[PDB]
Amino acid sequence: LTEMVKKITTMNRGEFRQITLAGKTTELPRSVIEEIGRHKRVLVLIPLRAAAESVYQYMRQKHPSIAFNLRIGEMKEGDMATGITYASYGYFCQMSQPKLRAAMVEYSFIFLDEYHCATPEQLAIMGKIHRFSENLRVVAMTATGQKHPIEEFIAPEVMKGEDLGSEYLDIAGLKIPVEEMKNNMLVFVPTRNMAVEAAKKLKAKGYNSGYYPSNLRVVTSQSPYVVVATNAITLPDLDVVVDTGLKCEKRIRLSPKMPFIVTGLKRMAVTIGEQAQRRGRVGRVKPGRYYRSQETPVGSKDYHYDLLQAQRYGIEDGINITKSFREMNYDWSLYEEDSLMITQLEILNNLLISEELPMAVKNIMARTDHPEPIQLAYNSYETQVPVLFPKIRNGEVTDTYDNYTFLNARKLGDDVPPYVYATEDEDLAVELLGLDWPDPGNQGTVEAGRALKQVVGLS
Repeated sequence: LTEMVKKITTMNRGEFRQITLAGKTTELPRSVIEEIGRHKRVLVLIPLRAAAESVYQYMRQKHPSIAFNLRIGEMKEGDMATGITYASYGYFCQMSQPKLRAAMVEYSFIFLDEYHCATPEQLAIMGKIHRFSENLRVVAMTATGQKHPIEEFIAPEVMKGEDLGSEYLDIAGLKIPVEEMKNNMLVFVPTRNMAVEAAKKLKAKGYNSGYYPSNLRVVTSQSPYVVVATNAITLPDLDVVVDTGLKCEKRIRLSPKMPFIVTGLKRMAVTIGEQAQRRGRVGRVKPGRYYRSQETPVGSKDYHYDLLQAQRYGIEDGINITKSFREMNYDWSLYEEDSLMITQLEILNNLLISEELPMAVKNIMARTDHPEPIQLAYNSYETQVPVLFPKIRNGEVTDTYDNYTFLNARKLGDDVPPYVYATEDEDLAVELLGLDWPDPGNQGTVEAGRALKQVVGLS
């Protein structure tokens, strides 16, 4: 739209704008560049590398009159490319704060696409560029298809040992009318284990069930079908959706007792948006039915675990990513905030960067397949030796261990390490084995804990 372009094109350096109107990532920057001029540099940040590639490919074909650039690999030295530059946020994560600023200042406009995804690279770049925001023109964009009526239902929860008539059946803990099994059903469940258990039970009852891609084609090719899936992106002639309203997602637990940081998957409610995408699977080609649990959706994505992961990208430059997030969010108002949480996270982020990271640790983090390398960085403040904790199966300690590369790790044994950062399954092992986590062993960790106690107190 013309008015929006006029508004963005008149922005002065140091200004920020938030847009919701869904052309977006394609037609909005295109219109802006045609207005500002073809030779002016315009940057469009996209979360996924493959997504950035897709747009670049599409746009260069569609508009030959405008120049397009793709930035998803290695750093282009002295990059001065003229058209619209489509880049991943991770592309800019490679650069030092001075280098990043030098690069960023050259673009006339910077477009932040799909900021609601809140990936660690995304959170780090937003916080980092905001540091020199006075020098930029930043535009944050978001998009926050039913052709037939959707009938909505609240399915009651099936109680343990409840005897449903010949009229109802258990669909992932929800009481669904049996007459619904004559239709094409999609069931949303939080876990992979539940998708398999729900599918296998329905198959045993005689239903054409499958779980979640080529091995679903055998199910979906015959109707009626029932497909049990976790949060996903074919499903022909879909009639009904059964939504558990739940998802499995990483979460953080902050405490003044060490380990101060505890992370892992936890079952939680989906967001309003997620629920809308789940209900949106029906009413597209024919009428639909949507059965939801009594579970209330949350308003927004919990970015805390990703914020903690983002902190890594500020280590080399000695930047506190949480402080940067907070300062940025104040000016830009993109995300909801939990002030106690951000405070705690900032106290720990100061610890993370309080000292130069040991070369040994720096080198392990670079090469390891370990899913949370930041754990190594935080723990370096107390220990240099990574510890292999026994794996938890069902709710019991086993003799299985995760084998991550380049760790030079040691088995837990009876020796609990002084971890600053632990996983839910590491903490569980400690408790199940009747062992205790050590208390802070140095001024740094001691004061960090004292500061944490203090905040939870004034909370």
